[PDB]
Amino acid sequence: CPLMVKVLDAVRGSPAINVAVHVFRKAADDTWEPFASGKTSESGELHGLTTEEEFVEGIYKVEIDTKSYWKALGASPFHEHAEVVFTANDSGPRRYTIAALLSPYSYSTTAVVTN
Amino acid sequence: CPLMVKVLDAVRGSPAINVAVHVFRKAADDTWEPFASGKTSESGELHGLTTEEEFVEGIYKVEIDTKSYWKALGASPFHEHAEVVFTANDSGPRRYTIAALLSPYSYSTTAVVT
Amino acid sequence: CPLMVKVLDAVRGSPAINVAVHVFRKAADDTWEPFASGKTSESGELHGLTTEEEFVEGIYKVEIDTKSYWKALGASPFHEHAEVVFTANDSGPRRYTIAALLSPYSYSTTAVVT
Amino acid sequence: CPLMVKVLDAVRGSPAINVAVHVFRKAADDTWEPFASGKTSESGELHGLTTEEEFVEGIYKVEIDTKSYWKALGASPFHEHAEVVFTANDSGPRRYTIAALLSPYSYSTTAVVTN
Repeated sequence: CPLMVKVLDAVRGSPAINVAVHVFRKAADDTWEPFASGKTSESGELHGLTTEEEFVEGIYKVEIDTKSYWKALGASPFHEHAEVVFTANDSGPRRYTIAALLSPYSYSTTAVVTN
Repeated sequence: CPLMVKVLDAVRGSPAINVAVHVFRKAADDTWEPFASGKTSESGELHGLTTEEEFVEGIYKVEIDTKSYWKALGASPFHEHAEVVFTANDSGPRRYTIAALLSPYSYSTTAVVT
Repeated sequence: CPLMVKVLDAVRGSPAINVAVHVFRKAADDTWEPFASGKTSESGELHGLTTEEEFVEGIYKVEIDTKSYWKALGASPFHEHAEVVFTANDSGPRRYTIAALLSPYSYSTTAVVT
Repeated sequence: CPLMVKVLDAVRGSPAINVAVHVFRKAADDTWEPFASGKTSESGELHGLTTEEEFVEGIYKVEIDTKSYWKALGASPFHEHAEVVFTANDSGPRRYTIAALLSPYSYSTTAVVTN
């Protein structure tokens, strides 16, 4: 599994469950084409998004929408979207893990490249 | 000033100077229309992007070009930019300050409204 | 002002007002000696904690009392405070700005030196 | 395993390996007594810190020192220490996971309480 995504909720302190996450790859003319997508499991992770064969170097974007989310402590009209754009490079390690921590008016994201 | 941006560098514990920032607004046909852009000052701040009249209601995307910043420092960054999409002025005018904290493999963005 | 503090509330997208902050300095016998304290303003800033002469070289601990802040808003916080320990003025005087971003179950702290 | 600790490196984008992490519990007179400690594994995690029987409600502190760390991209005289103080409550979920993301002049931490 070359690309994994982990989503956490910063106000409830739990995994972000049943959250839709989309992954796009940049096209030649600079369009974003759909690459892979799914919904986070009960541990806030999303596995089997792609395979080693399909995941080649290029520019990818991981998008997470927090609109539906939060009827928890803080709802807001902000409608924040996490947008993580990065370049997959065959030079560094093989496996990537993208983590996103969500709040109503903020979000942080990190990348852990192992193996 | 209704829309300000502030960038901090968590590697050298200083403001992020000369960073390029682009702001887009979502068009009726789902495309992203250029709205405003500029670069941060020596204090890491970017003011005067737009005015009260130009900043209408809508879905905006703020892109901070972190890759160029880290490479010009010798670092090997993971991300192309630090981005965040949000809805603004949905209930009349408000003042926004988007603040970003940067590291080679991580970043966060926060909004302070009015 | 050589030591400033700035706190932001990521839940309501505003500065964190009236937040208590304590600063300690590590004593020769490893105990933590009270150094300065105060509360953030309506802008979420705390200035005038100390002066250039009082702020000597040493290991300081800045504690932001987040629990009291979240409970007074009705939230159920995880942490007692947001804390961070660091070494200061080890190479002559410098100006520090510690900025903190708060959420009920998470927080970050960043330092901007001179 | 009631209390787990995960440490990540924000400049190298990898798990923080062989990092010493200490856990203290607050004593009656407000002293901090040693509770548990160890060194992060090759995946940046630390397991088997304590047991359900030993981990009762109270105020705990998880400390991580970044002094030795970083002969990686950015070394600094800052000598930052992550200090995560929290109260364990038997009301919320049973398992706690404390995550810490380190940088030379900054750090963020989150808590994920499950089950």
